[PDB]
Amino acid sequence: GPMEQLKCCSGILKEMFAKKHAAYAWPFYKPVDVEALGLHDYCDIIKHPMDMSTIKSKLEAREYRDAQEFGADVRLMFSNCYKYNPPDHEVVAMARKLQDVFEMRFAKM
Ligand SMILES: O=c1cc(N2CCOCC2)oc2c(-c3ccc4c(c3)OCCO4)csc12
Repeated sequence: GPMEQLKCCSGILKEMFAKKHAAYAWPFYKPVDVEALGLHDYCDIIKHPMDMSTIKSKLEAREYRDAQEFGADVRLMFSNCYKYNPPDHEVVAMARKLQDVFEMRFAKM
């Protein structure tokens, strides 16, 4: 059922926030801050920013109908990072490490 799916989405998001993953998860906790980080082209390139705290807020107000809408936002958060940055940049490697954790749990839901 859609309800149990979304309980499971909250548990996957919860694990993404856990200390175990903080070494590569920490950039994706909060919305990207273009002023504090000096990314003047960011809102030009990324038309739909996404982050873990926003996904948690959307979850906690059921904006997600099912697991697939949740997953689309998670992948959008990773896509933005892949789209915006050189593929060799540190933050891309970190997003990849976190996505491998997400996709494993998402597949086994
Ligand atoms: O796509 C991205 C591109 C980049 N950058 C910045 C540095 O390297 C060059 C370009 O930054 C981010 C971040 C991030 C980075 C640092 C933080 C942060 C968040 O939040 C808490 C304070 O420190 C998250 S996605 C992302």
